[PDB]
Formats: sequence, C-alpha cells, structure tokens
Amino acid sequence: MENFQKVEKIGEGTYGVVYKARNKLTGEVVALKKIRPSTAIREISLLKELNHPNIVKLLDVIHTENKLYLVFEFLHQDLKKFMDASALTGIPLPLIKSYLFQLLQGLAFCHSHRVLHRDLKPQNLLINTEGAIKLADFGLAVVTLWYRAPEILLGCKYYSTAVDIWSLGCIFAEMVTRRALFPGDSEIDQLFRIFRTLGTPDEVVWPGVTSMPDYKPSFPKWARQDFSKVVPPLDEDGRSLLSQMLHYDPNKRISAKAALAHPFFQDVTKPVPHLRL
Ligand SMILES: COc1ccc(C(=O)c2sc(Nc3ccc(S(N)(=O)=O)cc3)nc2N)cc1
Repeated sequence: MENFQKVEKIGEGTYGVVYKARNKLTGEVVALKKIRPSTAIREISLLKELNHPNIVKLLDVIHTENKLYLVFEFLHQDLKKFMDASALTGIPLPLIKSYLFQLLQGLAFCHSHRVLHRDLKPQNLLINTEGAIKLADFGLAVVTLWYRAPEILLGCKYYSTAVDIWSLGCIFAEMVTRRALFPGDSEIDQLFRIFRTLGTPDEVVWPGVTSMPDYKPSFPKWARQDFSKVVPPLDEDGRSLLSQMLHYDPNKRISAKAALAHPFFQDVTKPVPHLRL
C-alpha cells in the first residue's frame, strides 16, 4: 500500500504474502498480509475483537483495489526459526512447557468464542523477547500437512476445535524431540505415518471411523507403537498429556481448557528465551 513501506517479505500462505512493514505516517512496525467475499471479510472483521495475550492482534482490515490487506502487530520471530536455531541443544523443557501452556490458553480463548484456527504450525506461532508466544494467521472457514488432524485427512466435512488440539500436540512433540512427529509428504503418506505410530484406527477407539468419506477398508492395519519410543525425552506427565491431545476420536481428544488443568503444568513458569534477532 501507499501508506506502508515494505521492509522485507517475511512469509507466504496459500492465499497471501506477509511483509514486515512500516506505517509511513505513525512509524509503527507491523506485519502486513496482502491477499489478491463480503461474508469472509465479515468473518475477518470479527477476528479484530479477539483480544488475548496469546493471540496476535489484528489491527486493521482494508479492502481496496481488488486486494485485501490485514495489518497485524509485529512479532520478531516464529517458532520454526526458533526451533531450527535451537536444534543442536534443544529448547529447554521449562520453555517448551511455557509455550505449550500459553498456546493452550490462546486456544481455550478462541474456542470459547467459537473460533477455530485450522492450520496451526510452527510458522504461525510467533514469539517475542519477553517469553510470550502467540497464535497467528488464523484460517477461515507446498502446503505442510504435518500437523493435520486425522479427521480432516479422512474427509470430515465439519471441523471441530479438536483439530487445533491435534496440531498443537504434534508441535509439542516436535519441540521435545527436535524432529517432526508425522512428516508426511502427501495426504495418504501423512495419514499412514499417523497410523504407523498410533495404530490404524478402528471402530473400538474411533466409533464411526470406518464410515468416514475417505476411509478405505483396504487401509493397512498397523499396531500402535509404544508411546515411550515416540517422545523419549518427555516425562510421564508430558506423555500422558500428549496422548490425550492425540486421541483419534475428536470427541475423546482433550480440550484446551481441560489440558490447562493437566498435572504436566503443575510447575509451569515463564522463562525468557535466548533470541537471536
Ligand atoms: C504463514 O503465514 C503467515 C501470515 C501472517 C503472520 C503474522 O501475523 C506475523 S509474521 C510476524 N513476524 C515475523 C515472522 C517470522 C520471522 S522469522 N521467519 O522467524 O525471521 C520474523 C518475524 N509477525 C506477525 N504478526 C505469520 C505467518
């Protein structure tokens, strides 16, 4: 826009490009998403009133010249970069726990307001120097499939808040192990990597699963792998919480509110991360 001076391109989505920009008038530094539907913009305009310390603030929405611009408060680094920067040593557990706890608070908040994110991934989890982490780039009603809930992969038409809990569980596992939990390269490979680790779901653990749009009786039948092998460095409270975030049945999957009460968070604190900007 004319009112903004692009500083640098900082990312892209399957619908828009995000720039670090400076308000030529106020000088405020922001994240500006450019997108090339009044019902959607109404859904967007609503996100503006979503104020929570763990949700990136949407400052303005401008529809002009066949372009939709979303102006957000700017954070200095995303979790993917932080994880890559911390790959040799690993993010300390207290910080992992703090981040998970904060993201659950953000989700408990949007979910109580009937807002789903739908596409959580390290690249849209933003951190600052003060130890906070916030949910960014909410999704509206080469793409990464690594954090996709099984019900989405199986063709469910209606998503529930449980899809965000699944994504956050995959991210939690990744911070702990320093390796993506389910790194699929195709929808079926994604689905099958999930099955190989958690076991091929059936009617016992997931009532209705065999009646899902994309379920095939011909899916291979893999046995559930021992959880202690999945995220070895994680203590039992962490593994217990993770298993509840990764339940196959959306209705059995733990809620963000309930997860916040899990014993894993008994000793949660808010450490300062070492950020190289
Ligand atoms: C995938 O699509 C997205 C669309 C929009 C947003 C968004 O709201 C952002 S991105 C941002 N700053 C930032 C992001 C990454 C880095 S990095 N890579 O660590 O050097 C540094 C700064 N601040 C806000 N508020 C995030 C993702």
